[PDB]
Amino acid sequence: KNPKSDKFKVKRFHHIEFWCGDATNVARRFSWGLGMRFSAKSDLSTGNMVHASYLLTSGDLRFLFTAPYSPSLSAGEIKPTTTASIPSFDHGSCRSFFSSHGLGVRAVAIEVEDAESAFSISVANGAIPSSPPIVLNEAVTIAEVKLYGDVVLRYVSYKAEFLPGFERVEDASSFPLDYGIRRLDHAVGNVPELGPALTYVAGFTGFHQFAEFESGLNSAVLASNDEMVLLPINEPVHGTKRKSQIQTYLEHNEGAGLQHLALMSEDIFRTLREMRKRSSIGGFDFMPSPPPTYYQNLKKRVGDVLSDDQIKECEELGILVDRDDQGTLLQIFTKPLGDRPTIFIEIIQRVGCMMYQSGGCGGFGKGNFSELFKSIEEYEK
Amino acid sequence: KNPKSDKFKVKRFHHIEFWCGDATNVARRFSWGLGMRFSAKSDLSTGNMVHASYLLTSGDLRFLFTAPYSPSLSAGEIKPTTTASIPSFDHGSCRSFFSSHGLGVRAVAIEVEDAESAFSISVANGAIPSSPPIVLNEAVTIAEVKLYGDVVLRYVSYKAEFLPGFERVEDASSFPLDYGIRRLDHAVGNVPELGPALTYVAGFTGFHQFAEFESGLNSAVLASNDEMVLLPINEPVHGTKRKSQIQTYLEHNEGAGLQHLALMSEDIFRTLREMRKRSSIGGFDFMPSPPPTYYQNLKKRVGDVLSDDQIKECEELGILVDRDDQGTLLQIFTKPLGDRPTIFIEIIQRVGCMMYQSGGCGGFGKGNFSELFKSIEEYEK
Ligand SMILES: Cc1c(C(=O)C2=C(O)CCCC2=O)ccc2c1c(=O)n(Cc1ccc(F)cc1)c(=O)n2C
Ligand SMILES: Cc1c(C(=O)C2=C(O)CCCC2=O)ccc2c1c(=O)n(Cc1ccc(F)cc1)c(=O)n2C
Ligand SMILES: [Co+2]
Ligand SMILES: [Co+2]
Repeated sequence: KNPKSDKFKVKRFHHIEFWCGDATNVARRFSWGLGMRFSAKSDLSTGNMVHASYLLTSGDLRFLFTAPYSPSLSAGEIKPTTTASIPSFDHGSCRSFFSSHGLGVRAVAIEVEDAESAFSISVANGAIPSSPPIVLNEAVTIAEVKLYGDVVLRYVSYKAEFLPGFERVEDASSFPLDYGIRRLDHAVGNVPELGPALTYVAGFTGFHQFAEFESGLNSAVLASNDEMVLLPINEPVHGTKRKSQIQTYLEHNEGAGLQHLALMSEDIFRTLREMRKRSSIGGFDFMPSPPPTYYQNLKKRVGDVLSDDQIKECEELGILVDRDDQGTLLQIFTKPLGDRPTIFIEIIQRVGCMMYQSGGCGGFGKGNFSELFKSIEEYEK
Repeated sequence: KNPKSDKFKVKRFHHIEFWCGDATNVARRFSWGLGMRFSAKSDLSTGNMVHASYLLTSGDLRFLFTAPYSPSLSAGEIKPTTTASIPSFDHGSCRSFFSSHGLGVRAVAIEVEDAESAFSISVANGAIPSSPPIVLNEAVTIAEVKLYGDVVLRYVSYKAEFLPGFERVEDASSFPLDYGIRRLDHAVGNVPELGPALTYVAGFTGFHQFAEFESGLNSAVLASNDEMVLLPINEPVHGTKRKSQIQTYLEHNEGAGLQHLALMSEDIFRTLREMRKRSSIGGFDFMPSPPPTYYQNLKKRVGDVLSDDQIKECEELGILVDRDDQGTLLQIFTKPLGDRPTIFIEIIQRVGCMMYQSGGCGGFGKGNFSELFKSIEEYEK
């Protein structure tokens, strides 16, 4: 059931913004590790005396990395005279965010029909305002409300290239890397208490609970009208034998925040081949692969969707497979992106639910917790 | 003239420590860009609840990247019960350093005969103490004094692998990258006033002025007894037509700090080939190459040291060449390592002064300021 109760017109995920201490080094690491091209910049060379912001793109996926300059460079500015290209940016907020949480996602940005209306309706329905709507060069409107912890939901709307004040990157500085990643599939938060978090966000968005199907978590998924914007949220389950990874997150993150970004690939085999080649030369590491028991067990579960060669290719790359009543999910998880055991990335590809593909086809892989555990026990025997 | 006036026995440069916001991302970027292998770690997985520290090595060059965890992880600790592997580390100091200066060098570490003696003699001769001598596992002693700005000179001495509490890295996580870099040749500071900086450092070390031979700077070089530890210092020259890059440094860095690290290569051609291949895929960019006039002019200056093919190889890679009365210097400079126009790296190789090679053979390339300017003007004509 999808009651289509969005309180304003939402289109798709637009970008994800990381708040960094040094945007250059994080952006260069991410570019090489994920196969994303340098696409736009806003920094000293573009007249921005406030913050350095670098945009990476792969297909429709947009990662923004932002870090503050010394406040002394902009000490004479006021908001009416700012050289910042992102008017919501604040030196103190960014330094405090990074001190508290380390490297992580500050903003989950969605494109909407009218950011000023989305902001007004959201706040009228309980959203905690973070940054009021600001019109940039009479061309783009951006506004921000609190999502969870210190993460904001950012609304962006275009009258008719990223943001005014950003320059396209000189293609000599823009190597055309591409490992197959194409868009953001979902963005997941960790919170201490799931119920109040869901009530808050569904309250101000009108997002509905996405239909789904004892190890760590309780979760639920909020979805836009066409279920293309997907915001799962997790809470820990306390008192178990193996400590909940959600609770570990909350301890090392200093509270609620974004847990993982799931990036859709148009060819998950190629993406994982390319990412794994680079794991030890600057890129990203992956979680330990499941035992061969797990792949022997794949034949009985997905042998009608994947051939034996396709299954052994999953085994080569450590790919997990799960199944809905409608579609099949291929997924794999990186180790944490930075120093703290907090944020990580998921690579996914979905098969089925053809109409275009419907959002959330195959689910989110919750069935893979049990399957992984069983495979580990069976391999031990 | 070298009066050999060191007040304690100094051996060689030992390591350089960067203070970061996220040590993982900076270390991975640097590893790929410079061809340095992951060699040791001290972090949550080794029992360090205070800071994450990753060591990269290439030959004898050692780069350490350190970032603080949330203070909450170590809130119950006191210095006598610390899990930090570097006892001088302080959460507040590190966060304040990074807020003020951005990504940069906190410590220039030299190996000495006896770090406790070096510290005592240094402070008795005017050094401002930063961290007192601490003996680690009855095996290594480390102490720190102020060098300039918020940079410390770190003394390390070994009774008889990096530091106790660091673990060697599992070689599956240690890809054997190597682009030819072998050691730190010199480390350079920028200060507002050269005279007082020189008097201070030479005062407490006994380092002597290194013998040398109107665009930006005044500089001088302090050297150890065998002139293997080389610490140049620059001050700006104000009131010129083109603004001094030393003054730009001081403005964006919020004062004095480390300007550049010069890394000796055993094969500067191979190093630059490998680094330039990676500039746009996560590595480091280089300053704009000199005009062909500069390389046409090389024949008359170094045509007795380099063949025509060796000179055109310099032209392929943008390498600068300068000459002493004793030796020849090949050098090139990266663009700034991070967001701010502050710290950068120099790659160098020296030819001549064979006895082993004597330190500082060929100088530091100050003659290349004039040669670059002349080449630019001649190319314009
Ligand atoms: C994050 C994740 C998901 C996931 O995407 C997801 C959502 O999108 C929304 C609903 C809740 C949720 O969970 C699915 C399966 C995962 C993982 C995952 O993180 N891990 C990692 C892990 C490894 C060993 C260990 F001991 C503990 C955790 C998995 O193993 N599976 C199998
Ligand atoms: C840092 C450097 C050195 C150097 O190593 C050095 C020391 O070790 C100690 C003594 C002082 C000193 O300077 C030598 C030559 C350099 C540079 C350098 O930084 N640049 C970069 C530059 C480019 C364009 C522009 F407009 C301004 C600066 C150069 O061009 N040359 C030619
Ligand atoms: Co997921
Ligand atoms: Co130099």
